[PDB]
Amino acid sequence: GLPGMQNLKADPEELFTKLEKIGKGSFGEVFKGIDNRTQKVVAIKIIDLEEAEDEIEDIQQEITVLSQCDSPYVTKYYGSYLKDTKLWIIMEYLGGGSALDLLEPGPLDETQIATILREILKGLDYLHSEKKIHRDIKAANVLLSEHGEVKLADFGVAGQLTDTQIKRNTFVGTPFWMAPEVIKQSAYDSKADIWSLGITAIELARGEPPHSELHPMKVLFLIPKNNPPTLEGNYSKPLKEFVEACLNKEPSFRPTAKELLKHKFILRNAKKTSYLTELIDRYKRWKAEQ
Ligand SMILES: Cn1cc(-c2c[nH]c3ncnc(N4CCOCC4)c23)cn1
Repeated sequence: GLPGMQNLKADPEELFTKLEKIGKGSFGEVFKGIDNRTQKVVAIKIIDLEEAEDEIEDIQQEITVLSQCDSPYVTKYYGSYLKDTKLWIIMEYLGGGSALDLLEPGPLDETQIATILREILKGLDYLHSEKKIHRDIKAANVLLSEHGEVKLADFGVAGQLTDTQIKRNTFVGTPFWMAPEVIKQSAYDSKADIWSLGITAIELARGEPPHSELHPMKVLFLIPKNNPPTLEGNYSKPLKEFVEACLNKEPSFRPTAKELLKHKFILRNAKKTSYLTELIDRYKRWKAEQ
């Protein structure tokens, strides 16, 4: 069965006050909501199961993976409720928004980049130690709380490694952030997330990943064919080296998340997450215009 699936007499329309749409996730739309018993804000992903076919296997896999994570770096899963044909997935609400949204008022400085990457690395180190592969690491899937806490979201394509299945070969992810071995469907592991982290580092520095102006079909030949992307522009030598470390075509040449937590870029520039409230406040003020 479905982990965290609640009783069918539990009416989620009664238990939760469904508010405004806040975005989209894998399989459905995400709404801001209120838990009517505690009055805490939650994120609610609603999936129309009637509108799905050969996607339910993937929906169940997402819920299974989320239910298995217990980390301050991964969005918490509170349970699932079925209302007629709609599945309500209750998740932790992160009021600072995605790192992608936070880039809107303008560029990040290197302290902000290093802080966000360090927290992503904490999440990846947790997942990889649990033999899990996120497979969709990008700034849109990096969420911040109102206090500046950074967490990984969207386990829609997450993979599980076992003692009998040491590697995966499925073609999954978002083209621009995909590792060459994933695109080529070669046997891959946690190192694919290290490549996606390198692309996310470029995205946090420049605002977009490499080849962002090209059609995603073109990048399916460009990524395996071309030398890896590099970070171009007036950025620190440690930041450019952090990017190059992640973005090696040879997966065994990429460091682990644990090793990257000790990279000179991180150690010299990262600061407390509480400082990221300045970034959230900037986005709030910028939105208070538009
Ligand atoms: C990709 N993804 C993020 C969540 C999610 C969980 N908690 C949230 N709190 C606040 N905002 C969110 N997002 C905002 C962006 O769109 C999507 C929902 C979320 C789910 N999937």
